Amino acid sequence: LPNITILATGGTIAGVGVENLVNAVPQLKDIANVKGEQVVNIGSQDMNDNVWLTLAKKINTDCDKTDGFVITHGVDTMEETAYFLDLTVKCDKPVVMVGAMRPSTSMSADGPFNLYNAVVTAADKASANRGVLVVMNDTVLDGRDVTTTNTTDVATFKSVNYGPLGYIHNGKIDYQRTPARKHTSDTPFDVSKLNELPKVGIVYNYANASDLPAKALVDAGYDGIVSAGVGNGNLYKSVFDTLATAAKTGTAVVRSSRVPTGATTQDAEVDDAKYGFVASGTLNPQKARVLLQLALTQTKDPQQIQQIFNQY
Amino acid sequence: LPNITILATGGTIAGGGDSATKSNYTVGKVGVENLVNAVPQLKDIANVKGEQVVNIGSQDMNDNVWLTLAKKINTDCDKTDGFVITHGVDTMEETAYFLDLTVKCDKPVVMVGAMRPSTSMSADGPFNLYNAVVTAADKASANRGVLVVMNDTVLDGRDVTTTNTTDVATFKSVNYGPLGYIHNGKIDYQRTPARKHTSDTPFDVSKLNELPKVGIVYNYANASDLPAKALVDAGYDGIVSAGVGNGNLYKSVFDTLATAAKTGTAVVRSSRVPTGATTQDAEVDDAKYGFVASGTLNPQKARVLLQLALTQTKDPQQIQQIFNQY
Amino acid sequence: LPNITILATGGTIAGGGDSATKSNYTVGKVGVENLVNAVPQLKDIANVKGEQVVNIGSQDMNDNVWLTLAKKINTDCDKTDGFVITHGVDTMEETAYFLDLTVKCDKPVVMVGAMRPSTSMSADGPFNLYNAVVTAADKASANRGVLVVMNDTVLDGRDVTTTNTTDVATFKSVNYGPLGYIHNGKIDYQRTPARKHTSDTPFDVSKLNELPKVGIVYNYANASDLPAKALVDAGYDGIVSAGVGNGNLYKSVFDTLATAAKTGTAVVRSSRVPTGATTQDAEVDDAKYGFVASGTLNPQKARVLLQLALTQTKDPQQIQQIFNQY
Amino acid sequence: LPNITILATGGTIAGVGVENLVNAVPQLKDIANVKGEQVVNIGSQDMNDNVWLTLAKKINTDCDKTDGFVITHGVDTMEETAYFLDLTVKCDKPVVMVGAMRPSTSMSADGPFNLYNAVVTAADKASANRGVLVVMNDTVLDGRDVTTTNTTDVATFKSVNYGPLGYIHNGKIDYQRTPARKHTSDTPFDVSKLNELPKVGIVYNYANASDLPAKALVDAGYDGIVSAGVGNGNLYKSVFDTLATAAKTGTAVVRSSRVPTGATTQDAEVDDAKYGFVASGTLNPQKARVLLQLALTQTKDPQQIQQIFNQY
Ligand SMILES: NC(=O)C[C@H](N)C(=O)O
Ligand SMILES: NC(=O)C[C@H](N)C(=O)O
Ligand SMILES: NC(=O)C[C@H](N)C(=O)O
Ligand SMILES: NC(=O)C[C@H](N)C(=O)O
Repeated sequence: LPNITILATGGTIAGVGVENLVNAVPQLKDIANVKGEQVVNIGSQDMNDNVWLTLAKKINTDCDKTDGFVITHGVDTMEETAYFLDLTVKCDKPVVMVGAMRPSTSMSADGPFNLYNAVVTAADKASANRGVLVVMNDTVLDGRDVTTTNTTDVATFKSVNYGPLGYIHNGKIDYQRTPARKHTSDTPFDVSKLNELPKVGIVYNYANASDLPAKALVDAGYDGIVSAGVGNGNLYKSVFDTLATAAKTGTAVVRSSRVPTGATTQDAEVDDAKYGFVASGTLNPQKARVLLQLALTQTKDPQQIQQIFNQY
Repeated sequence: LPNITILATGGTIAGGGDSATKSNYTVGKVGVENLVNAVPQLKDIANVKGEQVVNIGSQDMNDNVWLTLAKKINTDCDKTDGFVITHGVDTMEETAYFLDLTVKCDKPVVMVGAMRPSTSMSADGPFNLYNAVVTAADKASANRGVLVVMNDTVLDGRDVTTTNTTDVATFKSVNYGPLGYIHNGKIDYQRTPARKHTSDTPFDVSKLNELPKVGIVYNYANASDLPAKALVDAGYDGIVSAGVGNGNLYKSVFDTLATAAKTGTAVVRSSRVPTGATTQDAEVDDAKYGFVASGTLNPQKARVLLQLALTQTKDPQQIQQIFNQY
Repeated sequence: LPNITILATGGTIAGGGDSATKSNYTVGKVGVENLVNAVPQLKDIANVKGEQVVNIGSQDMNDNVWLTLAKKINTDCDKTDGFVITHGVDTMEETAYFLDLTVKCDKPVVMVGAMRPSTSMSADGPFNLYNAVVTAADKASANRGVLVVMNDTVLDGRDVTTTNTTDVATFKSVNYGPLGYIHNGKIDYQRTPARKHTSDTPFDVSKLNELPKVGIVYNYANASDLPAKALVDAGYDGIVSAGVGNGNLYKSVFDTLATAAKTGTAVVRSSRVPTGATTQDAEVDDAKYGFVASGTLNPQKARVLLQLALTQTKDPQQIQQIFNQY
Repeated sequence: LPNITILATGGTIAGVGVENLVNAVPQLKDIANVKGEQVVNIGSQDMNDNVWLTLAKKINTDCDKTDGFVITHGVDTMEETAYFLDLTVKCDKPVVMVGAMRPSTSMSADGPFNLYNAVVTAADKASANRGVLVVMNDTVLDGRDVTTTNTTDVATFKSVNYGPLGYIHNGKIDYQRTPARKHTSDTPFDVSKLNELPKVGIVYNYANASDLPAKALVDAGYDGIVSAGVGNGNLYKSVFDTLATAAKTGTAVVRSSRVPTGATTQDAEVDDAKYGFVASGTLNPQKARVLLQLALTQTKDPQQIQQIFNQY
């Protein structure tokens, strides 16, 4: 039976230490030797760069000691941690993230079977070499495209652009897809010696939007700003003016969208070359922030940033 | 054949590029007359009249165009049988809801856009506008609030949003579904919004020169509190949170918003999550902090309503009650 | 606390397997009392009473269970404040619509199922049933027709269907959306079905011992006409076509159905396509052949209505008019 | 510029010969040398085995004469032809199917740009080795999973289980996925010498369903029957009884579902080994019919049929 390490970070799946959780699902012993370590115990709305860094290091450092990783984490920023670990983890062994929408004590709590199926996925050899995974609602989702789609539904997690990698039925996975975008040990991002990441903020666009949020980030010397644009990554005029000024001033600018699916493209309404802006593609704003932070460890150059956004 | 007024505002529907097959295009360049004349069949369903109100990309929509549209619709109500408003897609969901809460005209107001410019191959704008006219002319379209018609579908202004960056099918009422489907110039209406709209709302914009100041702040891991603070220092009347999950906030964003709320800033919790209500009675004690839960309203839509709530009242429990009725 | 009657019929909600973590299970084995007692919190919201009506997999649902449910609900109307019906998922969409057209009780009838057996880990049945009771007890649930409650969502019997073979989230009203969302035992209703239901329909099953014979035939490339013919030779009163695309038929299926229609068999065009109306005025001249277009009704749902239409009339244009009002 | 062959079969995209169509889109000359041949001119509701066979042969025979194939076809059975060609085509060069929901003369007709983008996809070298494709509404969809989802919407075609392969913007495709299931020249199906296919019918399940359709197919000596089950491929009792009898009597039986997504699984309510039935997986009934017809050219054995359903 495979050796599987659970790294606990909190969330509503624990709404409680790694011990209790493991012990709540005695059927885990049917599929793996499960060992639990507590990294943190927080609601994922308070997820931060330091936790990210703790996790990337710990997985990379403990890779040879285990056959796989499950990370119990909150729902709220799961999609952001999944893609961070997707781009920084060097281990070629499965890393599977899982949470829950209802707590342990609620009617029809989703946590137990979620965990069961996260382990089935971490323990399956066919799960290797597909990047960092999220396993929720009987489904295996790549860490790049996965996002939460509904505020309360157990079925919230979806790969809303390119679809899931496979479905889990009766402790078995039929994989039919793997992400093409370069991930894990095919990426230049090496975070083993870093104690902090470049400062990247997100600003929202909408009608009559103020430029003040964007200005406060420029004023604070932020390394990057991600625009959550309207439509195909468009920007309200005040916001566009402030970011056209930040881009040439040592603040990288990534155009993403608040629209929940589809790529922000080049060649639409925004002359990106002319402003020194980067189009995020299908990366949603919080996702773009992950990749922007990590592109800034390698380079401050807009054109080389765009290339990274085109490859990872 | 009924009398329909097109109030044009721009958008990609009025967009042009130099090639039918390149994606590059510019917005707010083509006038209403060209739109009207690119749909030769409109004569069969209505006596159409265009007026260019502005000509912009909806990325640059703003309170003053809103005030201009509402007062214009309300003033001209008795000169026409219905309105179509051609408009960009990017903030269509915002304008549609603003109008849904402010038009007192009891004739259909139907917005419409296109995802491909008017120059492009298989441009979606021509049949979309045909279909917004059908809808505007249909007696059964009355008393449903303000509408958006795109891709053969009639959608209510409250729930409607854009779901994809390029897809002609982008416009969907993602929580409660469409009102009716359009086929052969006819509509099968199976729904009407329950929430109060139009002449059932207390909001009266007829003498308003401006709208209260409301900003939107985003939540994510390691979120800066600087955007929230910039809005607070500027004396904003309201702030909407685009929370994570069920309307949750990063600690530092939370702290800045709680303080603001004690000084009398209206603070609404919404969500960056694209479907589902930001609910009361979850991880935030709203009554403790003086916050308001947005319900199914996404952040840009909560802003519309919060701005309008702030013209009536500054009391958090009254703003809550408004966000439960409208 | 209101009085709620559970009428149990089986389903996976009443399903059991030998392991919590294997997928193998058997249906119609566990009685209503076990269901009720697996939701210890039901005492807080209603005085629940169970009656086992049958105990089957809904794969084996049939006209006689339909007639039994409708007459039972209609007879007992004044003994209770509402009904929950626990039922399999597989044909829930069919039973729900049959009831939606036949119940004359003006108290909520709410069906409910589960996608995992009651034995399984994180079984969905317990909270689903909790939530069908909330809904059945809610005054605002009245006058909406017959309902299905699953995965925190209240759905109308007409549009509701199962969209995935295993997903707990399978139940969706795919054309017109849900009626309301359930959170913390409360509902925000934003819609009601427009189509006529319950005490507004002419269908009266109270003295009926059986239902007219209606079969469903599938279309695909190279389709055999033998299924259509087997139904015609057996003297079926109606045949529903699960057409390709917008309700289109393979030539040989078409030919068999046209003939049947001239001899007085009712023939309804529906579609195997999972959303969108089978429309009039497309590639089939319905008036020419004496066929009826199903609208948004999928084939199994057109069957429900066709069977009921056939108790009133055999005239194709009257069957059309029924499929446009109900 | 690549050489691209358009094979015309009809449909509403031509609602008209291959000549007119090509000529309707003069911008085709920007991306390819386009040559058109007329195979048939029918509404795809009348698609049949003979057309399928004509197409598989013609593509396989003309492979070395061109750089790619676009097939203009009706919407109604596009998904069935795509998977047939997916499993029989031996050419390693792109085969792209396209149709339209509105005719040439309608407001905002979708045909012209649909065709434009089908050619962009047939002409792109990155499109090779992904199987038979369907390109509709700016999207590239694998032929196995693609299905029509709405009766009238231009956006009807979707890969509703595993998602699309890529999106087309400004004449370029960002591919992020490829089907894992074996296709084209990785399949044993060889149709070069066949003038007919095994007789396979489809029966529908629902409440109070008659066994007569199923019996009429057994009585006619059909090689296979596909059940469009309820839920996870369940069968009404009368239908179950008739098919339990056909399965041991020289009529292969495949359990599929009328439910528009998800796999029909083994290990649920139906003891498949015991009845000699095959679970279709994610193959919907009309799709299962394609694979069932072609599995019957190799074998009549239920257990070896199931294996093929597990691999292609
Ligand atoms: N269900 C959850 O996990 C929500 C919680 N706020 C978290 O993200 O930690
Ligand atoms: N499709 C569109 O109309 C997008 C455009 N930027 C607008 O909103 O004006
Ligand atoms: N999930 C379920 O309930 C499926 C079961 N076969 C039924 O419909 O009874
Ligand atoms: N739009 C279409 O292509 C429908 C037509 N009946 C066909 O499949 O040939």
